[PDB]
Amino acid sequence: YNDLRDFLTLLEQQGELKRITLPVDPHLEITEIADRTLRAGGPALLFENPKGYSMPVLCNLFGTPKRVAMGMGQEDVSALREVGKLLAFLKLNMPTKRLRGAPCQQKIVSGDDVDLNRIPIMTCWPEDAAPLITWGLTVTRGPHKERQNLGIYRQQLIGKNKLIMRWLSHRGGALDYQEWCAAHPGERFPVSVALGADPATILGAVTPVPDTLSEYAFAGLLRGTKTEVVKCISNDLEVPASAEIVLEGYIEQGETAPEGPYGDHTGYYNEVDSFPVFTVTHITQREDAIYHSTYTGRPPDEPAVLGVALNEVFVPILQKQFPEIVDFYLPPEGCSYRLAVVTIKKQYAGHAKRVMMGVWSFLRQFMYTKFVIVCDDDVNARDWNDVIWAITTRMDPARDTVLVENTPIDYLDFASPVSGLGSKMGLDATNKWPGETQREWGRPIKKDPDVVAHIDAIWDELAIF
Amino acid sequence: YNDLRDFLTLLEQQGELKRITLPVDPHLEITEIADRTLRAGGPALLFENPKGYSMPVLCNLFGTPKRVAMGMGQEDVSALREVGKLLAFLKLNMPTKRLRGAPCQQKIVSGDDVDLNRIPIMTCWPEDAAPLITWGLTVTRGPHKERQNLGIYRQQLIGKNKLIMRWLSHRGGALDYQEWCAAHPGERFPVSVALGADPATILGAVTPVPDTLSEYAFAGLLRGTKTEVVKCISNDLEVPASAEIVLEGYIEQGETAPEGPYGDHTGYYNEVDSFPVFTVTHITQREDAIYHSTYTGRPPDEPAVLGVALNEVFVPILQKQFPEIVDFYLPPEGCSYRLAVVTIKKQYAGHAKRVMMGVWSFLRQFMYTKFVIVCDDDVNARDWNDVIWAITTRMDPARDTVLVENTPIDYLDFASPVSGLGSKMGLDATNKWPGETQREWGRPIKKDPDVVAHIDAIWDELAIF
Ligand SMILES: Cc1cc2c3c(c1C)C(C)(C)C[C@@H](S(=O)(=O)O)N3c1c([nH]c(=O)[nH]c1=O)N2C[C@H](O)[C@H](O)[C@H](O)COP(=O)(O)O
Ligand SMILES: Cc1cc2c3c(c1C)C(C)(C)C[C@@H](S(=O)(=O)O)N3c1c([nH]c(=O)[nH]c1=O)N2C[C@H](O)[C@H](O)[C@H](O)COP(=O)(O)O
Ligand SMILES: [Mn+2]
Ligand SMILES: [Mn+2]
Ligand code: NA
Ligand code: NA
Repeated sequence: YNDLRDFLTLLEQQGELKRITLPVDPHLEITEIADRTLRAGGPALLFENPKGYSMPVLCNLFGTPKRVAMGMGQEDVSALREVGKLLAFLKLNMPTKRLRGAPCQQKIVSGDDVDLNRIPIMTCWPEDAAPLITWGLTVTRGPHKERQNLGIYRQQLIGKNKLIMRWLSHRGGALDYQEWCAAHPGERFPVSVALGADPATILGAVTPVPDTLSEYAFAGLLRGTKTEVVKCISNDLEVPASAEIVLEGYIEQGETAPEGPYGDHTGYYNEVDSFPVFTVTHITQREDAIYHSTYTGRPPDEPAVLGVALNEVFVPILQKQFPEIVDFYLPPEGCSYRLAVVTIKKQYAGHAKRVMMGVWSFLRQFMYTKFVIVCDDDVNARDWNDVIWAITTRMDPARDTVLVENTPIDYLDFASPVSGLGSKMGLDATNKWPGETQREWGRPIKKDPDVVAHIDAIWDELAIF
Repeated sequence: YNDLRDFLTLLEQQGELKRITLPVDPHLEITEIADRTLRAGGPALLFENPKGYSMPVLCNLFGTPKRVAMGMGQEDVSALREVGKLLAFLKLNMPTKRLRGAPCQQKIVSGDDVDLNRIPIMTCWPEDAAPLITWGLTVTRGPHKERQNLGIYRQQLIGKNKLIMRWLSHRGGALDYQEWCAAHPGERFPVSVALGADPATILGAVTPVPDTLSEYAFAGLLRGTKTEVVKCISNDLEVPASAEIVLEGYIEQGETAPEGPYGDHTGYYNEVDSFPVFTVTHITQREDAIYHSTYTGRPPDEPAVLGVALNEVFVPILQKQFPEIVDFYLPPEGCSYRLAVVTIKKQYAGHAKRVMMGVWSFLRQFMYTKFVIVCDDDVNARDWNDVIWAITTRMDPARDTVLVENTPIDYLDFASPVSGLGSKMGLDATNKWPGETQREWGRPIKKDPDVVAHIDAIWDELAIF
């Protein structure tokens, strides 16, 4: 049973983890280093000497697709499709295995001794409001079901023992709190946050499994074995046994604070807004604890790399429903969800429009996708050279562009004319069939597969690079 | 194990079947009688004295929703939802049970003795080209899988032993033939047609189960027990053992004939077009055989009543995917598939547009739906009084109407500007939320549920009708 430390050791053995011994400030400096590293496809980073703290800081953990795959016990990135086929069936789901004691409760501090300032929480960007916890697995139960939800919600530092809990309103945690409030007026909402759990639990948390299902159960499937957990000290929630740090506490009903501004995955600052305050009553950690952090900003960043790997998970679920779809890609440059390229084997006139509507309606994660480009299967959706080629040789813009007004949009997307409402554009860049055009359509250049394969065979020997 | 005769007996016991002893021509007259009957919600009809023939003619079998439900061993129409929940799982599927001999092979004629003119095939409308077989279960195998498909394809009489097989190109039968042609050039394609099988097999044939699955397997689930079949005399296809008449034969490759014109379910004549010729080498029947027929025309007709009952089957499959959908209805007046009314519990601004796109993309049977009206849950989708009310009080036409051009359309729909391509219109007739309007939206009149229930209780006693 591999905890996070075992994963770091595996990475180090493979030249995928660098230990930095120079002094580096968690205030801005770590982010700059991680950003350059991620942008060059470099390793994960363990800062052994954060200025002013004793606890090392781990970041860029999932900065490459490879390391995301490795984190689910797979060799490489195309095994994620198989995990998609699995995620299909969940639309006896294995419980947690509760241990009696756990490394994450080796050192405990509570009440007045709680001081989040001892932790090397990072400040990512110059106009961010305060240090920000970015890799916390927040654990919650609602009043109506037993399911334990895990989500990653950014958490601003506002005191020795107070964090702001920034869950957006459709999240498991947020819905649990909302229901708790209705069902138990004025009663404190217990919550716990785990930092540095095992990679399967972390990845399970971020995968959009249905609200009905504990993210712990999914992590179990990725791992091959039940998720090892421990009961929290001050509530009935369970956290991963191997976690490096655990924060336990509650939300006082009605207590809120102005959150931000903070730089986002879109590359802009979010403006101030109100979210609940999480009061921390306990902090439990391992001996020699490691603090796991990250940053979001202009893409690409670690979340976006995560999000490309998790798109591979969705391809099979889309293909079950639309078997005409050969590939489906959300470029990290499009802020991970705002633009999709879809390639199909077109079977009839107007086919592309059915596929656009399918992307905009079938799965909720794509409901806010503003641009959808549809192409034939002779295009590689992951290469702008092919996609722009297809756009500029197979479209008449007015004929082949679909615009739909007054559709749901992310309320933080400031480019829509009104908060929560905007338009969508689909580009039909498929070959046009009789009926769709009265011209003689061009015959595209296809490569000889025998020549392709032969050159694959001698590629390394040719040694051009 | 209930064959068709057992079903007719059940209907007769319940005042749901009328035997007509007067002489009635299968040329036009039966259709006129059945049409008036169906339009008044009357019984199924057994014409014991068809002018010029000895074999009784059964029609309007499924002319009411009740009789469709009865035909699946259920009390009434809301049990069809449960069959939808079942049809979901199919996206060990029980085989057929093959008997050694069967009532449908009591009387056999083959080769030169085959004479389809002895059968009281109906001519439905005055400008129809020739008598037309309308309730044949066509049975086919393809070369690549073992699955036996069942479909209802209209069949024009063109000789003592020749019928035209009018399968449209996306049908199981048509795809099987097409593949047979590629895989075995010039070899005859064996085919068999069963008339008057048991209701579960008939309904199973018409239900859109995936191409991968034999319609026999589905009939088995509806029935509770494996479908009883018999091997055909001149091929390896199996037909239902209780069938009244079976036609066996083949399609000669390249043999085609001009089909039609024939009146359609749209209320217009289809123009002439070419389809394959089915050469009949055998006709097998029961002693005292009954000929099962129907007609299509301006709706409503029997197919359309079938199609409303089978929509109840889809509601659950839509609700699995879009749990916001409260009801989903395709009016028979809209030619059964061209217009949908959908009611939702709206949860955010722009929600209606996601639902429209879902109807146009999720299931293939709704891919050609040209109009989609979306409303809130205080509307009964089945009552034009509520739907028009919603349209005229909750829409600004230019703001709330979505038009999409160049989408797939039925090639027989002559109203689209080009064959196979046309536009779609969605009407967002939901209550508009802040963001979608800056006005003060009206507060609708809701009834008191206690008053409703009280009046339900005394309704019969009040005796107004
Ligand atoms: C991996 C990750 C994810 C997330 C986030 C972050 C990371 C690293 C951080 C904290 C760095 C950045 C923000 S941000 O991308 O919104 O700017 N963050 C985040 C947020 N979801 C959310 O509601 N608030 C958040 O604050 N998301 C997404 C969220 O955690 C994810 O959608 C979960 O699957 C939601 O789980 P459920 O609530 O559906 O169970
Ligand atoms: C119940 C019924 C159905 C059908 C039909 C008829 C009836 C009575 C008749 C013969 C009266 C009328 C025509 S019509 O509605 O197209 O005008 N008919 C029919 C036709 N499907 C088809 O390809 N050709 C047809 O000729 N359909 C629909 C088809 O049989 C149905 O879609 C099956 O589910 C197709 O099965 P698969 O090929 O998908 O396995
Ligand atoms: Mn969840
Ligand atoms: Mn079929
Ligand atoms: Na989650
Ligand atoms: Na069928």
